[PDB]
Amino acid sequence: TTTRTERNFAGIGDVRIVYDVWTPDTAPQAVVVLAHGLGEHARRYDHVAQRLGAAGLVTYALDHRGHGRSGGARVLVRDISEYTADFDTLVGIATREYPGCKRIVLGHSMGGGIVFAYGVERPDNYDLMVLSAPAVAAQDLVSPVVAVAAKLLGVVVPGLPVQELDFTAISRDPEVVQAYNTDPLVHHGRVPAGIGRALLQVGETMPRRAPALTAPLLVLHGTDDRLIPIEGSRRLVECVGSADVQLKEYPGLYHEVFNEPERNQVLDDVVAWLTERL
Repeated sequence: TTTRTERNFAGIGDVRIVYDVWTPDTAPQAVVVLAHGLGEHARRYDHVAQRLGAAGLVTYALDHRGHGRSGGARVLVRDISEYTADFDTLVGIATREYPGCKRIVLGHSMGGGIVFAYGVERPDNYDLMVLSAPAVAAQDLVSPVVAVAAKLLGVVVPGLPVQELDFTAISRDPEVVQAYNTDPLVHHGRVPAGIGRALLQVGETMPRRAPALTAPLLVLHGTDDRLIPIEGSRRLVECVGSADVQLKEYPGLYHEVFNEPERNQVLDDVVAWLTERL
């Protein structure tokens, strides 16, 4: 049994950041710091924390600024460092609360871009990294027109919409799409210029930032992901410095491998990979 506690901290700019702490009834084996993606929130991850908790892992999961229960204007960010600062604050909380535990940083989609960016900025500050369909090559996802728009407007007008998103691509389970579409806490609008620029910051410098990743890395990616082409992940595992790196491709899964029908196998793979590296 894994028990959820809700807490908050002051993120950068005094924005109120809400986060969950999931704690199991076994001696802590490691802490997991988890970053969700664009327009969603940490309560879309209840089942991931419960499965991690069954392996004795304590999961910390924040609602990014502008998401979920956290403060700030919805999906507003002006620089990638806003997201990574707040992620770093939560890493510190978990580090002070469970010293002597290994530290796993886990991120999906935009959260995967945030965790990669954090990781190359602080290569020595975590032990294991796990990325679900990481958004590390957004420049391959937007047109040249969208790219210049985001790069020129993302600091002055970070809420300006630049890019539509196909939400039916997040999962091939209709119930998952429907649950996303009816969630009053998720973003149903377009991709804003702010997040676009912030993700472009990550993508443009990924090939030379990545050799600074030394810690072990696991990447998960569905082959039918039409939100983030799997090719991006293949390219990332070639650029990372880490010798212990694997890409697990799941044939036929859509973008959110953790919400797909096969999610229990995906999570079984994650738990196995993590458990044997503690």
